[PDB]
Amino acid sequence: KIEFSEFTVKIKNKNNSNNWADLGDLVVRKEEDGIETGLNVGGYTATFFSLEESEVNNFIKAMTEGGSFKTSLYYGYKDEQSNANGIQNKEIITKIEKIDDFEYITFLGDKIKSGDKVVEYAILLEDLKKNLK
Repeated sequence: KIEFSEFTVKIKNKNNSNNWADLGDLVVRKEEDGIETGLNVGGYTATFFSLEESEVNNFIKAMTEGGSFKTSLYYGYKDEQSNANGIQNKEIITKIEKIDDFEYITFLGDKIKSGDKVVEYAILLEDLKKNLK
């Protein structure tokens, strides 16, 4: 069923001016149990979030159609509260958006070390489509 191993995708994110700015690479990878994502930005390298097996299919769906999946441990980018120590069992919820009549999966992150100011991220739908499918 599950055809892939490690791949890498660009990931944008709304900037403090609320404007999708190119952020870095999202290294996606498959491990015996679940999935581990990692964020590289030319630098910063770290685990982004990760996932257990039972949420793998919900991930593949969410990351190509839009749904939601449950991370076993989310860290996010350095802005985010969660970056310090992470949180377990975080539900990511994705939907699709056009950026330039070019579709993007687009999901939220974590409160910013602000009161809501939750960060949003976007990856080009096609890229996830072509590795997750």
